[PDB]
Amino acid sequence: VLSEGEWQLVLHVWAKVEADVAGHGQDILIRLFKSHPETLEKFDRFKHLKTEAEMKASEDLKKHGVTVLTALGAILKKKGHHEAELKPLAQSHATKHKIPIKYLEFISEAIIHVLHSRHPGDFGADAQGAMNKALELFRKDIAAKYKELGYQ
Ligand code: HEM
Repeated sequence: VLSEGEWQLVLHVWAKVEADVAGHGQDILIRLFKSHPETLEKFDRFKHLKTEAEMKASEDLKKHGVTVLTALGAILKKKGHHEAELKPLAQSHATKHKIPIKYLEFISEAIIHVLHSRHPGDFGADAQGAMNKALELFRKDIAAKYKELGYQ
């Protein structure tokens, strides 16, 4: 639904992220667990992490964070043509994990916040606008996909 130029802005940031997938990954997750602790319960496995440092220190978490961004990155470089990629994600989050759409709104926030913190000079209004939109297209697609699975 985005213009060619918005894609480029999106992808232009994405390239910075990609220079430190793991580091972004951790800030991203950690912010989420921090701004909305409830999301933390969906992780049977990270739920025992009581502090920031402890989160910062977890190999597992960090690993998990590369996984999330890898997948996310894969969709974004499809510039809207991402059915293939999107489908498998929706099935499990809908089926296995049960992540409500609100939860996606939360991670979406966490994303934009980390990028803005790390990449100011590359993350202005238009570029921040472009990323938002991108995150909305993904979330929209995901939601339809959820219903079709009989989730929401
Ligand atoms: C950008 C949005 C998201 C993307 C790209 C994403 C991506 C992934 C990927 C690629 C996996 C690996 C295998 C799987 O599909 O089960 C995963 C697993 C998982 N995701 Fe997400 N995720 C996102 C958002 C979330 C959110 C917001 C939550 C909960 C608040 C969540 C909960 C989980 C959990 C619990 C698992 C399995 C963890 C494990 O391996 O133990 N996901 N996610």
